[PDB]
Amino acid sequence: ELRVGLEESELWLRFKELTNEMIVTKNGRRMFPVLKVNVSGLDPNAMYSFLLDFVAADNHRWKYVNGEWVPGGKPEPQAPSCVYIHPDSPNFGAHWMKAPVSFSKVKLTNKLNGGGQIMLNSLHKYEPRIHIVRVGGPQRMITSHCFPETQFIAVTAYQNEEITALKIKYN
Ligand SMILES: CNC(=O)c1cccc2cc[nH]c12
Repeated sequence: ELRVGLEESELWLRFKELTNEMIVTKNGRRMFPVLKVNVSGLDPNAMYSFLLDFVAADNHRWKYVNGEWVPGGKPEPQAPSCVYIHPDSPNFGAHWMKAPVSFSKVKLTNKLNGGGQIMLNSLHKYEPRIHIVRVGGPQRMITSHCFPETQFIAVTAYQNEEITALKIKYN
């Protein structure tokens, strides 16, 4: 089997416990913490592209009320984010397996934007997800992995100061 783990899941779990928030901006704000993925069971000599995207974990708009997050009362079906291609893509099994795969450069925006940046729906909750796409071979293949530990709400500003505190402590 191809095996796909989360690096620094303990760091991530400290945020999940509080309800994680990622800042989103006109031009795009990078993520903290950064999604880092351990990957074994690739073909060292095969070709893979690493895709990242962001599934609306539910169909609700969220709001900060009496110091806690709660869902609105009007679900819209959510489209998944556009895909961000890891820049080491495409690359050999052995590249992706030799060190953790960092998506340190992904930028999250809330605006109708040019390129690079991934536009998210403000105040919706997102599950990060990666697609390992085997390329070059005669048969294209996809393996997808979601990361519950890395769930967050897209915010223009931090609401829970406890999150802000953690973001500065571990940055
Ligand atoms: C119903 N609308 C949407 O699903 C939507 C809106 C704005 C940004 C994103 C990113 C992914 N989906 C989005």
